Amino acid sequence: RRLGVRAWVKENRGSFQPPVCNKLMHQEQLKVMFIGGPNTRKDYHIEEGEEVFYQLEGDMVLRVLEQGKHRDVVIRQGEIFLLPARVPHSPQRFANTVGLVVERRRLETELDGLRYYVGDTMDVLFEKWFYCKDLGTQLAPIIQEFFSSEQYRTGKPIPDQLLKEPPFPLSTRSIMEPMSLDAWLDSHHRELQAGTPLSLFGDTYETQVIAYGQGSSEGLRQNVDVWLWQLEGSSVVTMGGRRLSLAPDDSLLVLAGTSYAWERTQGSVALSVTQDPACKKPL
Ligand SMILES: [Zn+2]
Repeated sequence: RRLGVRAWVKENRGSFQPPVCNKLMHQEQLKVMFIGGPNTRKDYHIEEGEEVFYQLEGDMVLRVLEQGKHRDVVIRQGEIFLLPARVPHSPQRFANTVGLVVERRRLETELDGLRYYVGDTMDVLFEKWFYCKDLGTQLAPIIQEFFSSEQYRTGKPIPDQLLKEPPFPLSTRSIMEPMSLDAWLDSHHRELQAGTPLSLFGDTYETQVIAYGQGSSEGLRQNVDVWLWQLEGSSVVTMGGRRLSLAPDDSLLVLAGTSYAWERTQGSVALSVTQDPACKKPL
């Protein structure tokens, strides 16, 4: 069950380049995916859940539509960033890079969208909305459809092929600045090692990425998955009658409906990643 993150990336190296630049490490309630390049594109993904971006190897550019403006969000190696719900985003990836993206299984009620815009404007050229189960797989025919369309050929939209309005309001939020994960962890070393687990992004998001130093934790049975990633030092997770030693860079997925006990050593640093749909933000 324990997976060394860079060891898993090495074993699956060939997956992080064209034609399919991604491989899911975990694919149940929590989608833990690793993506490579090159992949330069104009499609904008829209979803009701949030997306955690971390650059393991090399840099990437996340193009976003923020408060009526086009913005390029540069995410450098070692940087972490959280995208809120319903923000249109277009990830740009380069050769020999590896990024981690964390997203969640959609609720039966949630719709995903894919949009292409007219030139550099906010006018929609082409769009398709769908119920997402396996994103990359469902996106491929929509993209092929776009490249075969009158819309792509002419650069002009077909009004009858556009929705009157999106199925939900698009985000009105200001987009955060990506931050160095290591710099953030070192700056909060005193609070972390005093036994205070800390949320990287706070309570205004559904997602909870929490940093832990030395201490004890009890994981209760939840209807959501939890991904643990040991960054520095070691810890021990007691789960399903087994004691699993997490060495530096080891990760463990705690499946929904499983309880655990976590014992972290002095000077150790680890993360937990949770995207509980019950924590979805209103408005
Ligand atoms: Zn996305």
